[PDB]
This record gives sequence, C-alpha cells and structure tokens, in this order.
Amino acid sequence: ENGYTYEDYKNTAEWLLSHTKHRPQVAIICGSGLGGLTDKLTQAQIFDYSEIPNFPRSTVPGHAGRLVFGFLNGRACVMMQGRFHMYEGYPLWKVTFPVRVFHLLGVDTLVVTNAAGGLNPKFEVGDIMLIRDHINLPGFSGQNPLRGPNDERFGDRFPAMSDAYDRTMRQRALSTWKQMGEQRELQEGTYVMVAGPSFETVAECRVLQKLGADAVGMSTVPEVIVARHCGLRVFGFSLITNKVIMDYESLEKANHEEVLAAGKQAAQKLEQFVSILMASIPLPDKAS
Amino acid sequence: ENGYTYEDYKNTAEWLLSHTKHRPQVAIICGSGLGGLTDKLTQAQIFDYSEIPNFPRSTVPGHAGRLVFGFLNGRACVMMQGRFHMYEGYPLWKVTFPVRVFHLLGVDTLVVTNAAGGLNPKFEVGDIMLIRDHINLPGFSGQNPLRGPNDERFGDRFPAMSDAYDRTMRQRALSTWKQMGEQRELQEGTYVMVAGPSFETVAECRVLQKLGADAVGMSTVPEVIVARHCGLRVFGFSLITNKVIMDYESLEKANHEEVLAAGKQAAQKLEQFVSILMASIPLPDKAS
Amino acid sequence: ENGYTYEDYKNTAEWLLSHTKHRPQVAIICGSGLGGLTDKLTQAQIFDYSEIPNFPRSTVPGHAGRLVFGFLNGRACVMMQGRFHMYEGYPLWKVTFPVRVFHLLGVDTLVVTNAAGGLNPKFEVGDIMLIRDHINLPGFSGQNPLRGPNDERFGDRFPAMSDAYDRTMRQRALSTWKQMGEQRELQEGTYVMVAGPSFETVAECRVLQKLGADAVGMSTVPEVIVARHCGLRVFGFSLITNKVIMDYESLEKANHEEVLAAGKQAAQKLEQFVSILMASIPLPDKAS
Ligand SMILES: O=c1[nH]cnc2c([C@@H]3N[C@H](CO)[C@@H](O)[C@H]3O)c[nH]c12
Ligand SMILES: O=c1[nH]cnc2c([C@@H]3N[C@H](CO)[C@@H](O)[C@H]3O)c[nH]c12
Ligand SMILES: O=c1[nH]cnc2c([C@@H]3N[C@H](CO)[C@@H](O)[C@H]3O)c[nH]c12
Repeated sequence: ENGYTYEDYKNTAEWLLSHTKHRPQVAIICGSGLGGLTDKLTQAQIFDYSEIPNFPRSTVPGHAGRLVFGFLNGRACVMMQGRFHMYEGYPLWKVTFPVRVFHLLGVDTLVVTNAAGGLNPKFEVGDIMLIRDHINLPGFSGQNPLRGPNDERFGDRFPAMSDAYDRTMRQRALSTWKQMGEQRELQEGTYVMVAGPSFETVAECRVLQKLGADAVGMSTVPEVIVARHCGLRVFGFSLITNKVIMDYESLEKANHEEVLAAGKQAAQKLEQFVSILMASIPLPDKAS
Repeated sequence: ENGYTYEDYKNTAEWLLSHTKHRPQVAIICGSGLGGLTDKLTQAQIFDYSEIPNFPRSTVPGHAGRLVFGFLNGRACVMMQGRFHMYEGYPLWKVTFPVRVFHLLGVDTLVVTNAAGGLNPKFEVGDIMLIRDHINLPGFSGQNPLRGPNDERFGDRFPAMSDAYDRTMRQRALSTWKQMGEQRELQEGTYVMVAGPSFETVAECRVLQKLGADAVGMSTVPEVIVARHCGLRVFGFSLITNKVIMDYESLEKANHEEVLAAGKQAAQKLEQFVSILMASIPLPDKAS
Repeated sequence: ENGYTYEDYKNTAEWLLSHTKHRPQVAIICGSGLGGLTDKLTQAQIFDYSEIPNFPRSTVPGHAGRLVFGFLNGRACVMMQGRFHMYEGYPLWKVTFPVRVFHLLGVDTLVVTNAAGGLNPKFEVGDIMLIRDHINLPGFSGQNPLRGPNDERFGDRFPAMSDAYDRTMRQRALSTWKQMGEQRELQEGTYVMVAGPSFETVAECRVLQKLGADAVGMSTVPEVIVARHCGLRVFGFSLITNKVIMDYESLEKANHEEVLAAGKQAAQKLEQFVSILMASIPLPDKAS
C-alpha cells in the first residue's frame, strides 16, 4: 500500500478529472496483445503514464503503455494499455496504483484481461477463460498489494476475496458468449499468479495444476485484490496464449510467442467479447 | 534478522529489566481477542511498545498494543497484547523483535496464541487448536525472520523446526484439557501462515488444505521460528474464528467478524486454558 | 537484476580477465562440502570475492568463499568455493552476480552443486542426485533473480526454464556414472528451492514432497535461472546430506551435520564425478 499517500491518489485522480471531460465508470486493464481494445473507444483521450502526476512509467515499454479514456459499447471507460507487472521491478503498490486512482475517478467496475498459459488440459491456445477464482502465490508469501498500513478510505484491513470475481458478471459473460452464438465454449477457471519473468519448468507447471490452477500468468491478481478492497465490481478474462506441463518430451514448449496471435483473431475475439460485455455492466443510474 | 544489532536487543532488554522489578520466565503473545488474558496478571506492569527503546510501535492499533508484565498462575510472565504482523508493513525482523528481547529478559518459554480460519472440516468456530506443526509459506519464499547474517549469540545458522512445538507441552496441554473435564476435545493440527491482509479465496483455501494445513492465520510462525532459534520452549494455540474453503455457494463466508466471539467465551476459554497451563511450564528451578 | 548495471558486470569480467591469464569455459559453483573440488584444479589462481571489483563478499564465511581459476580434466574452469544464498541476506541479484560475470568471462557451461535434503524416500544420505528439474518457491512469489528491468544483452524478458538442465549433459552424466562402474545408481530428480535458513518442519517437508520435489535446498535455482537467461549450458548435482519428512517420531532428524561427510567420501565422490564429467562438456572448438 505505502509508497503513496491517500493524497497522492487524490492528486492524480483530481488531475485526470481536470484533464479529461471524461468520467470513467469502467476501467479496463488490457493484458498482452489485448491493447487493440483501445481501438474500439470513441471520444478517446490518451494519457501516457508518463504525463500523469504519480503514475508509474513503463520500465522500457512506455512505447506501449498508456491510459485511454473513451466510450466502449455504452460505458464510459478508461483503459490501461500495458499494465505493470511485479517482474518489471514495480513493487505491488505501484502495480496497483492505477486501480486506486480509477476508484477516485469514479470507476465502479474493473475488467482485467491477461495472457496466460493453459494448465487445464481442456484449454487450447486461443481459448478465453473467464476468471472464476485466483491463487495469489505472491500474496501467500508477503506480496499482497494491500500490505502496509490500511486506509479505511479505500477499504478494510482484511478484505474478503472469496467473492472477487463477480458471479453476476460471470453469469452475464457466459450468457453473452452463448448468445453470441459462439460455438467453442467460454472456459472458466482459477488463475494462478506467479511472479518471476522467467517461464515455468515442467515441475512447477505440475505444482500449479495440482494446486488447482487452470491458467498461470504474472499479473491480474494484485489489481483485482486492490480493486475489490476499493469495492469495485471485478471480473476478467484470460487469453490462453500457450499450453504447459509435460517432460514426456519438453523440447519446444509453444512459448508465448503465440503473442503473434495476440496480434491476431483470438485477441480480437476477446476484445470484442469484452466490448459486448459493456452492455452487461450495470449503469450507475440504477439501470433497473 | 538485520535492522537491529545484538546491542539493540541488549539495550532494550536491559531497559525493561531496569524498569520492571519483574523477571519474566514465560512470554505470551496474544492473538486477536485474546488480549484479555492480560486481565489475569497480578502485579501487572504495562509498557506501551511506544515506551520501550527499540520496540516497533503499532501501525494504528497502538491503542491495543502493549507489553504487560505480571504473574499468571505461578509463572512470571510478560504478555504482548497486540502482536505485529507482516501485513501491517513490519519486516519480519521487527515482527519477531519482541522474542529476541524476551530471550535477553530471561524468558525461557513462549506461548503463542492466534485467531485462525478452520481449514480442517472437523474444526468448528470457537474451537481451540493446539499447534502441533506449521507451514511457513512466507518463509519458503524468503520471508524467514532469520534471514540475514546469523548471530551465534542467539542461535545457529540453520536451526531445526521439525520439533518447534514442544511435545511435552503439547502432551501436558492435551492432558490439562482432559482433566479440565472439557468435553469438546482439544483439537491439534498444522497452522499454515499466510501473509497478506486480504482473506483467502476458495481456491487458495483449497491449496492450503491440500497442503495439509488445518488452520490459516497471518502470524505466529515468525515468532515461533525466532523463539526456537533462541532455544525457547515454544507451544501455542489457535482459536478458530471462522471456517473456510467452499464455492459450492461462497456468498457469506463467516468472515472473522466472529471476533465478536473473540470478545466472548471461546476467547475467554482459551485464556483460561492458557492460564491453567502455566502450572505445566517447568519452573527454571529444576522443578523436579 | 538491478543493483548492478551492465557496465558493472563488464568492469568485473574485464578486471578478472586482465588479472588471470585464464579464460574459463566452465564455471563450477560448489555447494557445501564440495569446495575441495578446487583441490583438483591445475594452474589454480585464487581470487577472494573480496578482491573482485563488484563481487559480493561473504557475510562471515569469506574465510571459505573464493573464486578459483584453473584446469579441471581438460576444461578451463572457474570455481566458486562458497556460493551466496538468499538466507544470508543477499538479494537474488547479488547471489547470481557471479553467473552474469562468468558469462562475460566467456564461460559457456555452469555446473551447479549443492547439499540437499532427501525428500524422495528412494534417496539415501550420501546419494548424488542429478538435477533434472527444479521448483523455484522463492521465484513463484517474487524472488526471481531476473526480476527488474531486463537486459537483452544478457537475455530475453521471459526466458524458458522448462529445459534448464541440459538433457544431453544429463544423459552423459548418467552414462559417465554407469561407465564409472558405479554400482549405486545416479539418482535424478527435481530440486525444490526453499529460502529461509531454518530447516523444514515435517509439515513443510510433506508439502515439498507432495509438490513432487525429490531434494530440498536453499540455493542453485537462482544461479541456474540467470545462467540459462545468459544462454549457458547448465546441469548440476545435489549431494543428499540428510533425509526428511516424518513426525511418526520426529526427534533426531539427521540434521545436515552430515556435513562431516561433506568433508568425506560422498562429497569426494561427487567431486570426482564432476571432474570426470568435464570430458563430457563440449569444447567450444566445435569438438565434433
Ligand atoms: O506460461 C506462462 N506463464 C506465466 N506467464 C505467462 C504469460 C503472460 N503473458 C505476457 C507474455 O507472455 C507476460 O507478461 C506473462 O505474464 C503468457 N504465458 C505464460
Ligand atoms: O480465514 C482466515 N485467514 C487468515 N487469517 C485469519 C485470521 C487472523 N485473525 C486476525 C483477525 O481476523 C488477523 O490478524 C488474522 O491473522 C482469522 N481468520 C483468518
Ligand atoms: O534438509 C535441508 N533443507 C534445506 N536445505 C538443506 C541443506 C543445504 N546445505 C547447506 C548446509 O546444510 C545449506 O546452505 C542448505 O542450503 C542441506 N540439507 C537441507
């Protein structure tokens, strides 16, 4: 939590607000290859992290990392193209800083997307997995973005996470997928967050799946945790980029280079699905 | 380990000693809702962390956190009302600082108490679980209070922990419980330490139980580790405050608010049990 | 990764090179009790960490920790007698610093040796386990030596580790062992890295084996990770020093003191095996 003071977040939200006529309701954190979602915004207004007052800049990828305000399928959004990861060096209170400010911007929902490895055998690369749960490996050890002294202005000391991924939004999504006439089913599973940048060995791959994880990635979990601490409605997707877990013959490993496809149709389909799902995010106007 | 120098601990123990006529033999670290145990001390002398020379102050809860010297059922004690946790921001060498000083005070036994979630289905909220073992999740990753350069004046480089929770004291306790005429049995199990302040998701809850943990909490393990490194006799209890692990329907989750009961009878019963157990802690006077 | 700049490593390799006529091809990191391997070098040239420009000094054991250049069974080597461990306080980018410099020295292979606990029941103390895989517990949580901003000059952002331990070198080794006429077989397994200096409890011992680890230690994994990031050929051995995992009666625990044997025949045999294996490390001269 530390590093930043409540006023820090307030000065950043206040600056954004005074700089964009936009008042975001939905915050979207695009995983790798999912940045083109920003292409769908109307009335887009871009802010390079760089420009925003206390916003962590990108460790190299700034030339990808930006904040885009606009409208997506009826919702006022703010998208984070190029999220921060623990592995780049950002302590978790920098990684999740955007979230805390989105909260002060007025954002009430956060849709997190990521590129993950398929641990569930059922999964196929290209698959989209609705996140129904997560295992926060960094959090178990101390790397919980909430670590440090708690600010009741954002939330409780011990926020529950057993209900992090909105059930309703997960039902809607599933329904949206069905009604889309999408044949291949919307997969659902537990995302296990792993830190380090290096990729998993077959042995680690096996602990991850025996732990009950369906997809492994290096992000999402921190942002979710602080979003939920904030009280935001959270739900997200995982784009399965590679498959993992076998030393029967572990030579080629379909290594994430499938990021070429992240600049392809699967990514595109997730972006579309996410865009259609805006219609399922309750308007703050009671929309009932 | 670092942050503090051996002389730091010595200056703190020396100050306490020169400030209390008391010479503690037993150190008791009260978990949440177990602070009323201090109410049982005779000849109580209170020290707010604040007042003690190198003692970490509380991140907000100072208004709960204090050190009380006194006598409990025949033993000269020093109780820590309101222990420190990793999640509040304290590096582990601050969390476990008290222990190192209790050691220099002359303390030879440490009874650790905590409020934990029931992972073992057998457990019921209100249950008291004698800690027979622990899984130090933060320790596996690097968060071991002993990390840093070792002081042979406190202990070895590689202290064993396979025998952390005194078997004798665990037998006595079990016997004390039986002889107390207590019907509901004294549960015994492995306490899994988890760091982060946010609560466990059903998926994490499942890794914890498949890992063989019976109770999950966010403390105890560090203090135990350094107590044992010090050579102190350690044994402890876990007050089961909530139950955990099911998404069959994971809406209400009996969230720790059962801390109301921590200001209730279950807490009270653990406090009493702990007090009766003083009679089972060998006097340094050879007491044979 | 941070703490050091690319130029740091370059200034250290450059200094070593300008200080030793030696041009190492093989780097050997000796685990505990395996330092006598340095006794096998011809044309040995010793450098105390202390003397090398940006080289982390030892937290106490400097009086053991040194870098020895020489020739071992046909290969130009550089040995690290007394490696660094997370538990001594070294952040992982100090622990693995040697590796990055060995790389700039021209080293293309790294043989890592360690002393580990036997989790696989098949193992017997004294046994040598060829590392076929690893589970990086510290890495899952954030302690990955690669954490921080990536230097493409050393390697990729997301290096794969599924193929860390050279299969060929693991075949050769196995063959070398067979041809040595060694009766007791060369064990092979997954090494699980655990951080903290304190030893495992029976409960932790059980999570480690249910996780599929065969041997537990507190090193190797970081060095391997950065070696592989560097592109070096990595393979290694684990000398089983103690056995672990049972509370049926967990009193004496064959605690690592078997390090007496680390100054004995088992250690000696690993040192010999490692020395014979030099003949199996491809010469850079295309050696075909
Ligand atoms: O197999 C995998 N393990 C861990 N992370 C990833 C990813 C995620 N996608 C991004 C590109 O690989 C990267 O930031 C990482 O978090 C794809 N496949 C895997
Ligand atoms: O389900 C649980 N998971 C992790 N910790 C706790 C606790 C412990 N009790 C205190 C109040 O919930 C808090 O400091 C935490 O360490 C009670 N229930 C749980
Ligand atoms: O049972 C064990 N658990 C963890 N490490 C070790 C070791 C390793 N050997 C060294 C001496 O015990 C020490 O640095 C540690 O990493 C031997 N046995 C065990």
